[PDB]
Amino acid sequence: NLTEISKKITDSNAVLLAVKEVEALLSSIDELAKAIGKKIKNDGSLGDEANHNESLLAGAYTISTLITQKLSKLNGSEGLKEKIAAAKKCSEEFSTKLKDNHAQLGIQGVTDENAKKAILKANAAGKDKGVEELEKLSGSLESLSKAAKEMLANSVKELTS
Amino acid sequence: LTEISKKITDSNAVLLAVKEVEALLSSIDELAKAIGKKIKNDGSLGDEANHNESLLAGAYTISTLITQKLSKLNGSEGLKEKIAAAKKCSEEFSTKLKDNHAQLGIQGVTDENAKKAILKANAAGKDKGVEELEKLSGSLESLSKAAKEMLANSVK
Repeated sequence: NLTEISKKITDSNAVLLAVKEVEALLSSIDELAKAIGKKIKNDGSLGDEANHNESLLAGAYTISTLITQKLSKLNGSEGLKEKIAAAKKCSEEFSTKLKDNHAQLGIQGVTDENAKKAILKANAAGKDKGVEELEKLSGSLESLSKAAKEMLANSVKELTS
Repeated sequence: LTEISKKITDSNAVLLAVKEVEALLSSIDELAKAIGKKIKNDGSLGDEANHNESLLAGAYTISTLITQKLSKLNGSEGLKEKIAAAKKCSEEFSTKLKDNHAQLGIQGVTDENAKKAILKANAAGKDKGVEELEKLSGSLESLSKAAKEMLANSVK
């Protein structure tokens, strides 16, 4: 029956698209981390302008709460409920850790070093102001993403049996 | 059924890249709301004006991620031209940001100039990047409709 398969595909694709939106929000924070202590140069490269990171981190913070918000609305019956919940828990822990470090992350003149302990994956100087939570959230959304992609693959495969 | 199987497969992948590019644009909208702001103990944003240079560098590096995602999107006939158009718009957006480095790449980037670069519908003007951002957003909307329409005609 082609109709049953047609709905299976559209529903699997819709869940994948919803998950990939959250993972792209996460990937944008990785892009923000590249800009810590940087300014745009005339030639398109980045140059140093150190320790003015507060509004960059403020942007990273509201993206992180947008991640939690979008994950809170995903409740289908497909079977990803436990992977979704694990990602939402990680997203809350990341936002709470940022907010909890406002004395270094929410002042005029936030330093490069403190910003990197918040959003730079694999930061060498430490991970105590958000990075550990960011890495876990990243892995949690990536697991979910691969899982929803494999569901879409198996639904599209049913077209030919 | 053969025709439809390809159209589903080709439209899904384009939809995938587009929705992830649109999420990157939503991240730039969050950056725009954070202009001149800092984090507070309760999660709200408080005012701390005119230090937007790394925020703008962050928007800029996102804009190059958008272009790279669009440049490797290698789609089917009937979507290829809308892909190429979106790629061109994303390039014009990054170019306009860098061309305005005299206001956007200095120590102490002002709230006013940051808003003319990344805040959609900024009241004082759109002359440092917003016009290109609005055009890129419209170009992605055209592409999204065309690819989602192929999936619909495919469910026939």
